[PDB]
Amino acid sequence: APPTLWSRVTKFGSGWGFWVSPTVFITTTHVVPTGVKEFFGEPLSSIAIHQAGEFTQFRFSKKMRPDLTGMVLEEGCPEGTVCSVLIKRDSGELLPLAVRMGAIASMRIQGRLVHGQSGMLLGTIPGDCGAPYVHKRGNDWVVCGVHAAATKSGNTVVCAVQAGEGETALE
Amino acid sequence: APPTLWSRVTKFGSGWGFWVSPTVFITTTHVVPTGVKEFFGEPLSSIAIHQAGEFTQFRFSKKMRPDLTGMVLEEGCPEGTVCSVLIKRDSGELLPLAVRMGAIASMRIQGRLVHGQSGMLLGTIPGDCGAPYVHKRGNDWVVCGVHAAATKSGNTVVCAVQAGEGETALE
Ligand SMILES: [Cl-]
Ligand SMILES: [Cl-]
Ligand SMILES: [Mg+2]
Ligand SMILES: [Mg+2]
Repeated sequence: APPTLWSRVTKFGSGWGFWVSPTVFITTTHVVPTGVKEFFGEPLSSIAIHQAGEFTQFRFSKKMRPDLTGMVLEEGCPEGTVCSVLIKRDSGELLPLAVRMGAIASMRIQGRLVHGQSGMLLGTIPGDCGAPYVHKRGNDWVVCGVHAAATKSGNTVVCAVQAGEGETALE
Repeated sequence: APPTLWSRVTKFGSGWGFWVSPTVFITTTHVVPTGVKEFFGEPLSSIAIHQAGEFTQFRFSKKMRPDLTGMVLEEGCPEGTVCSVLIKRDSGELLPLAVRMGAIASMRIQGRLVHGQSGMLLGTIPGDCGAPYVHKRGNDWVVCGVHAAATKSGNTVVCAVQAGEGETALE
């Protein structure tokens, strides 16, 4: 993952977010700060907030990261796809974790129903929630989810994915 | 998978079941015939029926398959384990399907909450529900689930697993 791709990973609330484009920001729902009246200096009313389960997407009415190109955001990825979780730590440390993705489905995790995709790490911490799952397609990168959960032990993680009905996912 | 292992796969209700031992039979809950007053000629009262979600286990008070040895039944298997789904078709055809197992979790599938493990086929049909997921450990085979679901397209399947709390599963 190149420097510019990492610059998209942003500290947000109790976790992190990812700039898909100059105006689009995605993150995990449970890290989004409520009680606030604005995000990155933009009033809530000037933002289109779409939240589906643990997947949250913000569309600002103003270019927040005009330096970035738009990049492709898909709903999860095919079974077996080896992604990379672009985890940033508060210290600044980068911890890219390779993971082979599994099935997409709605899973009951810690009481809440999470629509995402699990995967097997090839460790994560609570504060990592929001980190983007990415993978390379040709010479460009694609983001397909945001870190939403991990098992206590073992090597299982889950990235929440955007809403969407498909035949490849467990409905 | 040897002949004796396949002889454990038994037609049951709208699907199939698996003889773990002379007295233990496991199958998928939604294939179990209700309204009946007995199973394999044994009155319901003489059977200990344990059903947890889509996982059902029968313990008969009498040896039904005294020809079989007991074999190991575990709750799912480690991420990445390549299992084999011992699918039998009504015609008699054997269709062993290789699948690399994924995460264990409670998934909302077709309205119902299924506690199982998904996997990627390396196709199944409704009537296959109940087929055992098995894998070889040393010189012996181990069963760790029963077919409970499959995606419309793609290569995703799910085997229901017995109840049990663990740190490697998404709780
Ligand atoms: Cl950066
Ligand atoms: Cl047989
Ligand atoms: Mg997986
Ligand atoms: Mg899988």
